[PDB]
Amino acid sequence: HKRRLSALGPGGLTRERAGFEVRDVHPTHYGRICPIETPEGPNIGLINS
DNA sequence: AAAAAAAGAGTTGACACCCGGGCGAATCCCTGCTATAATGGGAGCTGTCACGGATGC
Repeated sequence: HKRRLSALGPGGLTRERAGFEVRDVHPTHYGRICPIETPEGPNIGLINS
């Protein structure tokens, strides 16, 4: 829970304003952001660690 | 074979009292008055579309 990287808050894209590109995984996350730990709820692809 | 009374009613004075209405007293709310010089304002998006409609020359 301490190694979490959220994308919301005061200055972040709202869940309704996320879209499809923000939730998608980018090929630069190799070794910097694990694309396997993410909540399977509505805010998918925004709480990656 | 007869014939009157503890209850059952019915009151009659005799307190005990319990909020109500005043008499106070103690204390709240309003309103105005202060005299050196005061002179234009701080967030907020901005990382969804798409449609469906309202103004303009």
